[PDB]
Amino acid sequence: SKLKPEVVEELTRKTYFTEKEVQQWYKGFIKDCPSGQLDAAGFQKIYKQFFPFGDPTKFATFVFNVFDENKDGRIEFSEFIQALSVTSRGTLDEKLRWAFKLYDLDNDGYITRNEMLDIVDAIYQMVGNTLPEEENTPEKRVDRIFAMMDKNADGKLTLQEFQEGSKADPSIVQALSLYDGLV
Ligand SMILES: [Ca+2]
Ligand SMILES: [Ca+2]
Ligand SMILES: [Ca+2]
Ligand code: NA
Repeated sequence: SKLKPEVVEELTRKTYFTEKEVQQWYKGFIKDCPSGQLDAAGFQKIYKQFFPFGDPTKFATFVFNVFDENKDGRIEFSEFIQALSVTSRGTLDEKLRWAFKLYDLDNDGYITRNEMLDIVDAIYQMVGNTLPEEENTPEKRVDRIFAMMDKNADGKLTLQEFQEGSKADPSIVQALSLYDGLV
């Protein structure tokens, strides 16, 4: 199955991929999702493929919701390739804007402790028996992040607090500096 020329052209101009790369990703996408419409269950499936033994089910749902840009309940190829482009090849600022969207569950422009607790709980569930005290619970992790990033101590992180606090921490910068998962 191949992408219509005018479609690959558009997706090439909107992502950090070449035309060949867009075509290769379309083929992988379809081999796995012949309908071209990825549902949350088949998304959760794929994360298990990458992260067996743990329980990525909740984290996969949160990630699915960011991929599902128009909030229609399915991931189509245009959403898939754009989310891949930013998460794997975006600049630091673009990656941090995308991560903010992940944590901001209700899309109101802030990340609250509870929202972040929900995501970090979900991450801890995914990894699990795959840590130091001071960071052995999602609660301790969220406390550390808010200590570092919540500059006006109001229990919320704005985009700018999240971006600057992330750029201050070398481990985070290291995680966001990957290109295709390689630095
Ligand atoms: Ca969608
Ligand atoms: Ca929010
Ligand atoms: Ca704040
Ligand atoms: Na291009």
